[PDB]
Amino acid sequence: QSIINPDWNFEKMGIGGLDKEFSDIFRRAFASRVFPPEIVEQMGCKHVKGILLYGPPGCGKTLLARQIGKMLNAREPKVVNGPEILNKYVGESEANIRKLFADAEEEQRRLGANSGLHIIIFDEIDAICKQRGSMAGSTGVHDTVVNQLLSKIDGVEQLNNILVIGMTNRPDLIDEALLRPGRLEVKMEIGLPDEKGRLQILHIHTARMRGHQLLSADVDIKELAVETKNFSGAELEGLVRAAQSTAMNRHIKASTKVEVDMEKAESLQVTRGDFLASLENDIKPAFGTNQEDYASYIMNGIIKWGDPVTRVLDDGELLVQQTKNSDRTPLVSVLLEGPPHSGKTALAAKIAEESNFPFIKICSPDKMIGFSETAKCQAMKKIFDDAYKSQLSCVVVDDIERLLDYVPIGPRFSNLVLQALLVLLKKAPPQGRKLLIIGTTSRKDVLQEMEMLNAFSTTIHVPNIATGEQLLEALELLGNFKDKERTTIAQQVKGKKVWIGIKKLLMLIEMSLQMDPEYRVRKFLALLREEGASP
Amino acid sequence: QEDYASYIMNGIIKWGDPVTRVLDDGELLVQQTKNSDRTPLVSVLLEGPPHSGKTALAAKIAEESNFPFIKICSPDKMIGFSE
Amino acid sequence: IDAICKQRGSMAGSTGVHDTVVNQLLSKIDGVEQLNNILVIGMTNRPDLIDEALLRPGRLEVKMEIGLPDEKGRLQILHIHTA
Ligand SMILES: Nc1ncnc2c1ncn2[C@@H]1O[C@H](COP(=O)(O)OP(=O)(O)OP(=O)(O)O)[C@@H](O)[C@H]1O
Ligand SMILES: Nc1ncnc2c1ncn2[C@@H]1O[C@H](COP(=O)(O)OP(=O)(O)OP(=O)(O)O)[C@@H](O)[C@H]1O
Ligand SMILES: Nc1ncnc2c1ncn2[C@@H]1O[C@H](COP(=O)(O)OP(=O)(O)OP(=O)(O)O)[C@@H](O)[C@H]1O
Repeated sequence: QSIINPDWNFEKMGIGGLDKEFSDIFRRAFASRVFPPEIVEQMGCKHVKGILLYGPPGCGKTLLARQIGKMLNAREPKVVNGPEILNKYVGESEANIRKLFADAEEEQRRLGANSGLHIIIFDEIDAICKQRGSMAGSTGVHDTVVNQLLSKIDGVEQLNNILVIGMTNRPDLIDEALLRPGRLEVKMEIGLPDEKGRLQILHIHTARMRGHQLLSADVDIKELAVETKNFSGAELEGLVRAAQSTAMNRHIKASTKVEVDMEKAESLQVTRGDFLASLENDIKPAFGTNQEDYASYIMNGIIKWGDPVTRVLDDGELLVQQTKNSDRTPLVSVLLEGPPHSGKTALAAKIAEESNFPFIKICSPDKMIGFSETAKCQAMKKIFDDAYKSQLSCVVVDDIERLLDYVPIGPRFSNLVLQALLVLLKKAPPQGRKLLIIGTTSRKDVLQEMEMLNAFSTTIHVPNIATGEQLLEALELLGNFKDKERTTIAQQVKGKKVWIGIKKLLMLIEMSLQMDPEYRVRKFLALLREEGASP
Repeated sequence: QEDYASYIMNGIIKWGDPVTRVLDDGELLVQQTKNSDRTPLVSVLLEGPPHSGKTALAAKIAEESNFPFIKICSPDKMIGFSE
Repeated sequence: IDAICKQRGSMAGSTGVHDTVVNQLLSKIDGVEQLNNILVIGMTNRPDLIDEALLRPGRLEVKMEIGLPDEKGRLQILHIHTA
């Protein structure tokens, strides 16, 4: 009797974007159980009896496990859902574990080489397979169970009709001894799909629904696939479900009571509008970008009041192009510096947005109020680790000076964060990927003295307003003072020089605007004069 | 109103122009924060020689704000607290 | 053997049976009575955690340390498996 079911077919499986992993798993697990036993005996080998999987949440682990379990024409697979074998009475946990393998042992001793096949699923293997303490005083809560499992999987007796599978999210906590090639040999990683993977996933989760004419011709599947970038597997299904629900909700109503129409429900259709709506406000990707942060950092937009803003943007674009289409330098960093209130964070955010990378994350101290240095180091480590799971990335560090906890008195600061950032600004990403880091600051000399400028590859300068003409141009662009007052103000500022940042100009304008209609110009001039220059 | 009754122990007496000047500059900031849209956050710092009566004027300005939420954070409710 | 045999006076969390087990094994392996047809073999990954009283001469004398082979060993290992 063949191991595989007579009618099994790959297309019925319903899996997309994991062809290579499935092929390798098949090759390493089942290839030896397909040809007649004579050749297998001649080669004198033993079948593998272990598998493992891991990855980030929502990638299709349980689905693959269940599919592989169903793919075999044998007994019904057992199941264990995390700590479901623990017990309070002494020694019962080990007896429970042993009970699982009794059937396989009996089968082997009875029928020998023609025995059947059995499967098991230690789902959440991490729950009861933590590393042994290996030290007196650190007795583990679950140690006898681990020892019993290790003994049974490969002990004084041999078995060749078993197969174990595991799934977890922390592959670095499993006991070391349980990962040698004799017990758990084949282990694979499940990652985020690619464009073709997303297309396949959307196609599989739509084929059926197209059977009964439930799709208008306005749905361009290729456009929908290309639009959604770096989406986990589950989120595509979530989007489709939400779109279907919102499309169906229009025919139904309720409010005071509940009722349903019967003359319109037979012409149900789903169009691209509902899809768009939901895509916008329904599913919030986890490894992507959203306009909320940009709206929070670009609150007042960007205005081209002179030449430097264009040069800065061009330099940013050049750096982005270099990192994107280069291979000898997979790590380039740029440091933005300038006087206070010069408006430097907004330019960084604009560059990051316009870069058009799949993944963008902003690490700012706003979310770390009152933390201890250990928490800050952990957060930075987590963010940088997360940034290592994409073919293109970009990270922005905001207000470095406030991150180091600097204070001129003493001076004082936190050394651990500085050491972590210094080590973390030279760690090349995993081979075959790219990265880009953009920083900001308001005190260049301090960093130059702490021996930090040898870690950054370049540097840009963001100046202030330098001449009355640029101030007048900015005022006109904002559109607050009209021509009549513009002439009077210009007649004054034109014959001198100014030194102010745009943010301070906005605040000054706002403060001035609160006075009487015909007293605004005088107070504005007085405030501008009192501001001073202080070169 | 208990907090205001506590931090203002003897009311306010106008002994000269500076009191009027301060109370008139406070309302300007209040109106700016209430009517503006390009600046949702505004801050002001009061300073003067010791024993000049700053807290009283601050409390009076806050009360005259007429805002629907006024909480005063003082250092006398955390005696013995750690950082 | 490490699972059952540990240093006496450590695992005291409702230890209904563990120290009694180890004491009984100590007594049985070599007590007032003597035998001449018993042979005890033990495999462990943590040599330094076993009880010293079980390491005395007459109970467990032979102690061998299995290590990684060398080039010659690798040669023999790969020759045996492919014959
Ligand atoms: N390639 C895929 N094609 C279709 N559906 C997929 C795919 N990958 C994952 N899924 C979806 O995964 C869902 C089941 O959740 P899943 O088992 O993937 O979560 P998980 O990764 O196991 O999460 P956890 O981290 O908690 O273990 C199903 O709805 C299934 O449609
Ligand atoms: N053309 C422009 N260039 C720069 N900033 C602009 C421009 N137009 C408007 N702005 C405003 O300038 C503000 C400057 O940003 P932000 O408030 O972070 O100040 P900053 O001076 O960069 O920071 P810091 O106070 O840390 O020195 C941005 O919020 C943006 O709204
Ligand atoms: N017009 C006034 N302006 C200010 N304070 C006044 C006025 N009239 C009376 N006072 C009294 O001033 C006192 C000031 O008390 P408070 O402890 O707040 O002083 P302070 O000088 O602001 O504080 P500190 O002692 O911390 O320097 C109030 O108790 C109030 O009784």
